[PDB]
Formats: sequence, C-alpha cells, structure tokens
Amino acid sequence: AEEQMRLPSADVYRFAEPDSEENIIFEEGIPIIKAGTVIKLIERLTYHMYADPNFVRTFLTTYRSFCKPQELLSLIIERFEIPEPEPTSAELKRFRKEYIQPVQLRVLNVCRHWVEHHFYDFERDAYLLQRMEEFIGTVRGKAMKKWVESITKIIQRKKIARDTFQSSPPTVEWHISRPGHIETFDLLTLHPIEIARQLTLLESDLYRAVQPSELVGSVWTKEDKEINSPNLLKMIRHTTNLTLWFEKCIVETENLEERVAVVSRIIEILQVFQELNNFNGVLEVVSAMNSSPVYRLDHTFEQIPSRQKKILEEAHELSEDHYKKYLAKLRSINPPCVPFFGIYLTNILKTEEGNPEVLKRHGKELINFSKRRKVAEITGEIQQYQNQPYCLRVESDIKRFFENLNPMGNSMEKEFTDYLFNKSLEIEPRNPKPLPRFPKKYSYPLKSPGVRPSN
Ligand SMILES: COc1cc2nc(C)nc(N[C@H](C)c3ccc(-c4cnc5n4CCC5)s3)c2cc1OC
Repeated sequence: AEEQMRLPSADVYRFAEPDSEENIIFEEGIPIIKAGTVIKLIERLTYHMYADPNFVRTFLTTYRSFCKPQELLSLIIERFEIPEPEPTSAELKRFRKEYIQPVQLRVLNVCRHWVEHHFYDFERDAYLLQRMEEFIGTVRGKAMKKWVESITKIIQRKKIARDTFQSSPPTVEWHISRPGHIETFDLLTLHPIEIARQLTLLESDLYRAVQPSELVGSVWTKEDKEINSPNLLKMIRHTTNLTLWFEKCIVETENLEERVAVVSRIIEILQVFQELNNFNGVLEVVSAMNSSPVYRLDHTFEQIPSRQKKILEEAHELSEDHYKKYLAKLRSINPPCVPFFGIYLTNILKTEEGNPEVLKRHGKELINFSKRRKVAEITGEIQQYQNQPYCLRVESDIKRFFENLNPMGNSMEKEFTDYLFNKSLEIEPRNPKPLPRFPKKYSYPLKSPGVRPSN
C-alpha cells in the first residue's frame, strides 16, 4: 500500500500504526470508538480525515480516568510533531497539505477545547499551563496563526476570570424572627415558604457548580477528592447536613406535641419545594422522614393531618420502581427546577462498578472508552438542567444560616446517627414500655403561618 508508505515510519512516529483488532475496537458515517490503546485514542482524537466534536468533548471530559493531564499534553505534542519524509517536491507538498496540516489543526482544536471547557486542570497544575503556553508559543504557518491567537485569547480570559431578574420576584416572607435577628433563626421561627425558597436558591447554585469531570472514574471517593471534586462534595455535604439537621430538630424535640409541630413544618417545607420543583429538596425531606430515628415515631405521625401524610407518602412514591414517577415528573415540567442529584451518583457508581476498566484482546490491554462515554452521557443529563435561574430574591442572613448548618457538631457521622436513634428510643420507647411525657422546649407559638404567600 502506497498510502501507508506516504505516512511516516514506525521507528520515527507512533501515531501512524496500522489499525487492527490488537489496538482499537469500534462500536456496532463516523465510527464510534468502543476501546483502544491510549496511542490510538490520541490518533482518533486528532484524525486527519474528519472532525469528531462528539469524541473531543467526551475524551476531554473523561480522560483523567485513564491518563494524567501531564501525559495527555505530551502525547498531543508528540502527535503534532509529524516528521517529513526524506527527499528524492511533489510528495512533500501533498503530505504537508493532506496529512500534517489537518492533524496539526486538529491538535490545536483539542487545545482550544481543553482550555475553554477544562481550564481547571491548568489551575490545579501550574507547570501544565507553562508547557501549554510554551507549545502554543513555538509554532509557524499561515493557518495556525488564527488558532494560536484564539487559544491565547481564551487563556488570558481564564487568567482574568480568577479575580438580574427577568420578572419581579415575590416579597421575602418572615414569621417570628425579625429581619436582622439572626440569633433567633431556627426551623420554626423562620417562615417555611422562605426556608424553602432560600434552600432552593442555595441548592440550585450548588447543582449548577458541579462539572462533569468531578463525577468520572469515582474520583470523589479517592485520595485527591477535595481537589478533583470540590463542588460535588459541597453538594453531597449540604444534603448530608440538611437531612441530619431535620432529623436533629425532630428527635431533640422531646415533647410530643412540639415534635408534631416540627414534623408538620418540615412537611410544609417539602410542599413548597414541590411548588418550586426542587426535587433535591423534596427527596432530602423524604430521606429524613424515612431515617431510622424518625420513621419509627408512630406517636408523632399519628397526630400529623391526613393531607400532610398523603403529601409525604406521594413524595416517597417518586423513588419507587427505580425512580419511575420521579423521572416522568422531571421530563414533564418547565423550568426552573433543581433535579434530584443522588440518582446521578447512584447510576454513575453502577456504571463504574458494572463495567471493566480495560478489554482483553490477544494479551494486550485496550482502554474501555464505551464505559467513559456512558458516564459522560449521565453527566450530560446533569448539564441540561444547569441553566435554570429562579425568580427569587436572595436573603443573605437566611442563606448564611443554612450554609453554616453543622448538626453533627464535632461528632463523626456514625456516632451522631447512633445518638439520633438512641434519642428516638428515649422520646418514644419500644413496646411494651410506657410513653413518658417531656417538658416543652419552645417559648414561642407553634402554629405555622402556612404556605400561601402574601397577595
Ligand atoms: C418500603 O418501606 C417503605 C414504604 C414507604 N411507603 C410510603 C407510602 N412512604 C414511605 N415514606 C414516607 C416518606 C413516609 C415517612 C413516614 C411516614 C409515615 C406516615 N405515617 C407514619 N409514618 C411512619 C410511622 C407512621 S410515610 C415509605 C418508606 C418506607 O421505608 C422507610
């Protein structure tokens, strides 16, 4: 074959090897890559024949699961440095025009996407950014000039990046605690509507901050979780803290009648979450009512009105049969919404545990890229809900109060959840032990203002 001899030799260039079942596999137009060696992945990422924006996006989202950022940069620079063949210039003019120029453009296309959509890599590693500017500095040619500028214009935008409502939002609601009196802020003293509004604004912001790479390769459960998954972990910790705070509010209210009022208020909070389509919020309340300390409180739930029970039961049924009702509800509503985040983590963990890192062919390891695309498709679903701002006014004091929630204190999670359950046994002992009475802890009126706003 003359076309293969037009390409460089194997002893001078590693990205012009023949394709086979020993180095690359395609899935069942543009071929979609099932698996392959890292060399073949870089080859197809910068393929001369066509543009592959789907593969570029998916590669750059997921590559950290099989290749370090330092390795990737080296490999795309090695790819870029295509050696010219020796002289006998008709062959050299075709080779430059039809192979070198396309591949070199495709490498810079990868660099542009890398810096525009995954600049955080270059924030985490300073030397990585120096190398990229070193490489983008030392270039040539008329066609590259535009790409070399566009890349360096994006880099300086991200250096600078380091350092309004459409309609009229509704009036902020208050109840017992007056505006400013932050010492009196609590579950029953703030207004339930406003608790729900401020948590939704907070959770919306945390949902939108999560980047796809934070979820790939289960990196949030590894040694470098705090650097690789800062927004993700912030979102999980909020959910952990809000859930355990609801549970703490209920079981530390030892008086039965006061505890009924606490539980009823949390169900009211959930009602406003569903008015707002904050599903994350709905399912935090559901998680709290189903926890071991709360779910067993039969005396408490006996006094909760039937309509409130029904609402809480209907919320639970969102999760039944692999979240069927939830998923039908989510696709049917209009913006704005906060999707339930927990399901995405569950399904990514099933993809990660359920598929192998590599595929065996003839004793050689090919990286399983279909595994990465599946994970990226799940992060794609996350992204489609990330541009949905709420027409709701921030209240900084209430925001700050829920931002600084720390129900566990200085306790570990297990010992705190053991405490909560032991507290549940104290306030409502198991049969046949009699139910003791406990004195009231609240000096203020327990009647809720309700969930209809003003006007
Ligand atoms: C399959 O088991 C469950 C079935 C469940 N079915 C339904 C319809 N809703 C569940 N959860 C919601 C969030 C509820 C929590 C508390 C609720 C309640 C209302 N009245 C009483 N309770 C418990 C003591 C007496 S309802 C389920 C939770 C389940 O596991 C925790």
